Amino acid sequence: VQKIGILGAMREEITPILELFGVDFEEIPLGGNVFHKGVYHNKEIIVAYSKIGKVHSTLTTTSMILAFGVQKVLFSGVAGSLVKDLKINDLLVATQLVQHDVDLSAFDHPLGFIPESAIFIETSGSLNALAKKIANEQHIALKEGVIASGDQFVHSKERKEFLVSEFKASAVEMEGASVAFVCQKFGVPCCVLRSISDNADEKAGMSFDEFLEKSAHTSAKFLKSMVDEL
Amino acid sequence: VQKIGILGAMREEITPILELFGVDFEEIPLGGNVFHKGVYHNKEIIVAYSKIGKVHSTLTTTSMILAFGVQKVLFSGVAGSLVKDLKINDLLVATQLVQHDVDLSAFDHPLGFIPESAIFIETSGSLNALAKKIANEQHIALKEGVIASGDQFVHSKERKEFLVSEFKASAVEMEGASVAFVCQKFGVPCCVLRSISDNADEKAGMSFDEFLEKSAHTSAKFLKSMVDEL
Ligand SMILES: Nc1ncnc2c(CN3C[C@H](CSc4cnccn4)[C@@H](O)C3)c[nH]c12
Ligand SMILES: Nc1ncnc2c(CN3C[C@H](CSc4cnccn4)[C@@H](O)C3)c[nH]c12
Repeated sequence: VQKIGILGAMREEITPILELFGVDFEEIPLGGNVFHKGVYHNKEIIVAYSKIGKVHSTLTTTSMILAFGVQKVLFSGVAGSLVKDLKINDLLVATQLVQHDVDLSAFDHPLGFIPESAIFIETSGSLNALAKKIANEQHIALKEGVIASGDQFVHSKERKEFLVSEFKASAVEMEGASVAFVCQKFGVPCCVLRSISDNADEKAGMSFDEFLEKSAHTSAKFLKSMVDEL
Repeated sequence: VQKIGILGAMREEITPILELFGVDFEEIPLGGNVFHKGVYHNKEIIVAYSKIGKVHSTLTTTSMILAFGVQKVLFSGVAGSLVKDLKINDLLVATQLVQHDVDLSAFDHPLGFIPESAIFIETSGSLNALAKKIANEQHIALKEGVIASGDQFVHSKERKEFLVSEFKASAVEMEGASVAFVCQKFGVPCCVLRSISDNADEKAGMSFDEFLEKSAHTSAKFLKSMVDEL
């Protein structure tokens, strides 16, 4: 009855999700994505990785809604930390997201702003509150804050400082804003969950390669614990 | 029978299109866009502006295909020139497009490249050849070349030089690559047509404000002349 879309960006972000749910899936190709459709605890779960970045994630989210009729979207994967209290493996949910690389300042628009839109995109308060409930019950830390998304891998102190000063972001990645954006356009509740893989600095490539697997698994496991209470 | 999607980014890019076709339209809202559906010369034409930038244009193109079933997409609007021979009001069609702001160089990927994708996206050779045919019949100039798209308005000599050296782009805008990308994923022929509004330099804001209306109309008129031969 209930249909839940579950997204990662990279194949590595959904491999643990498919394993952890542990049910059979049917593969359905559409728009260059493969959607894994299964039944888990009397819900239909549609799992896919978008591929990296904003165009890829916008397309896949739109397909999930328009073609598969999902009623909620939960995103799971990894992110770069922009704040000292978010360390490798730590979890956060995005309260709001921003497209940090949007620049129409030539027309005196604030950075991140596009006409007929807004700088910040909201996610589901209800899903975020569920996440918080669960993390307290499991005795694990969970931050809530702003996630910045853009089409560059961030690995420089200069760009971190910009994201912190301009948007007060807590983490950076490349898909969350686009997924939340599409969901809000269609009135679909959305939760964006990330586990820290790196510190978005000059060492980020190294850290990301080291921690992608573990951080993705941490996010996946948490996402499943959310689905278990929906 | 035949269904043709017609896109602009800004309302100003489609105002002349609706006027020039000169038929009645029904308005259908979906995903935060308004789609104008009409019949012209025994074709169904679905006209919309996406709103600015890559997420907006990806969403709208995806909706056109998945929700409205369009069989071809023609994009019309304005662009910044990166080459001396493309002057204000001149027309070009994109032979290929690139997302110029994509940077995964931290993992030794070439600029513009995303794993499981490609730097350059192709458009319909057939539609481009039609455009060329028509422009010769009308005795108007039409260039064919690479268009670079990203989520920044380009207005600096440094960024122009980069687009020319890195991608050999002839023009810059903020939507074309995303529209062509979605179309290719779904096997839908796509043509991206632009009229020059500015030179993508420090004076670009000024020039754009001056020439948006005329350049949009020039593009719209040409697009209609294409539809008249489909
Ligand atoms: N510092 C950071 N900046 C921007 N994004 C991130 C992320 C999250 N994901 C990982 C991946 C990096 S690109 C990639 C990965 N592997 C191969 C090629 N490209 C992209 O999907 C966004 C983690 N840390 C980040
Ligand atoms: N130099 C350039 N760089 C990048 N893009 C362009 C374009 C084409 N369009 C116009 C518009 C500019 S932003 C906008 C316009 N008006 C108000 C707010 N933002 C965006 O839709 C892309 C023309 N010249 C360009």
